Amino acid sequence: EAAQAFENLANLEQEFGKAEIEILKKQNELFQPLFEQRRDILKTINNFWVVVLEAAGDEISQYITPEDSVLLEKLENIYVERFNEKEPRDVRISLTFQPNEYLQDDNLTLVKEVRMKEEKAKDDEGLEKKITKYTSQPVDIHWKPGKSMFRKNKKLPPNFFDYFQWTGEEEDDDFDGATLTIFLAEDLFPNAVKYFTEAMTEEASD
Amino acid sequence: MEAAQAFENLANLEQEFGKAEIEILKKQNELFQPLFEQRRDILKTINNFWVVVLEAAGDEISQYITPEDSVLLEKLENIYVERFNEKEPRDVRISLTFQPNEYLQDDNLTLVKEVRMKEEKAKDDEGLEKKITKYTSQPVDIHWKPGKSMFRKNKKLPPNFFDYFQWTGEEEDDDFDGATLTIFLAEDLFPNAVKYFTEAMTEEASD
Repeated sequence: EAAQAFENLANLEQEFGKAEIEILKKQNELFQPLFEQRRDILKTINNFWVVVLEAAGDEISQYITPEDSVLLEKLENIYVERFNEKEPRDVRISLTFQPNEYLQDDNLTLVKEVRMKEEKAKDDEGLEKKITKYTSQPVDIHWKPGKSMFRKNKKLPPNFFDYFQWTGEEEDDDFDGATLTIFLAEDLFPNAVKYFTEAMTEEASD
Repeated sequence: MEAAQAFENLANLEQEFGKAEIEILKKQNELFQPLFEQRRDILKTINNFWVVVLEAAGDEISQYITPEDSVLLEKLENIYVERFNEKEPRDVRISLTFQPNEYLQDDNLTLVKEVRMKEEKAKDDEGLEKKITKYTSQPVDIHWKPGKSMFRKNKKLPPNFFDYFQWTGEEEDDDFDGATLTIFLAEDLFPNAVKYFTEAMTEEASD
């Protein structure tokens, strides 16, 4: 009865998937007003987000050059919105900057929209397999003259702002934007105050 | 400017996040528990389901699984994770049900680990309290057959998978991170078990 068991498991997986979306929607509906209120507070705390970004671990620091770091000193807020009603896992990530030497004033909010799609591809046996793909349109940033931080092309080591050019649509790119999206949306953004408070306690200890 | 007010307002908000999280965990348990129960009755019929899952779920588990562990786990018929404390959805009862085997006495074929939570405060070096979540658990005595105990007796041996049952979370000396394993089992391995099994069953050879 292996055949009947596995067919029943596949039916049940569909019900797990519907429950999961239901829970994610409920979670977003409860957390959304709290993240909005928190956003308005964090906007007043200078250098809050650069402290958080530098305390979050290798997942972020692997990308941060010290030129990244001086621009991030002007970062005023990170906000993560689950903007897609049918898919709670889609995120729109907004980085709001104060005026600075890298960005034109008309592009002080950098907005990245990442969409999550369950797709299918045949393996070497010939069977379809379910894969989760995160994809995103590239974001043109209106850099001030000579201050771009987009890679000329995809051999030079990536810095943090190359994320805005990551699309997820190239089995050629070395920049793992899916893992960075998940880290930003599920770890760094929800735990930001803890990261900041821990970094402050930690740095005054020395 | 006005940082004292900002950080006081953030602390009030953290309390509301905490209450929201508990509500979401309760809702999650009420939606998923009946599906985990139906799934449990199916999985008991599938040979080697859980040993394959344990070995395919990533380094967090496989760092503990030795070949002697693995032979016993072939007899594992089911893993179940129950959020048994209605007011604290994060407490878990993790049950491993075995078929008769050469390691466990027949009167001890279900291994039950209960892991509870303490939200507690500890002083940092300045003297301020900090909120920490601690997992703790009673040690579980297992009735091993002669010569087949899989408990280490001291800390020169690296812990193996069954050392989890002796982990208490109450010891500063410990190298065994049972809290991270508890969270992994309850939130990653158990909800995703069929996917892990199916991916293992579709793995290709290395040559």
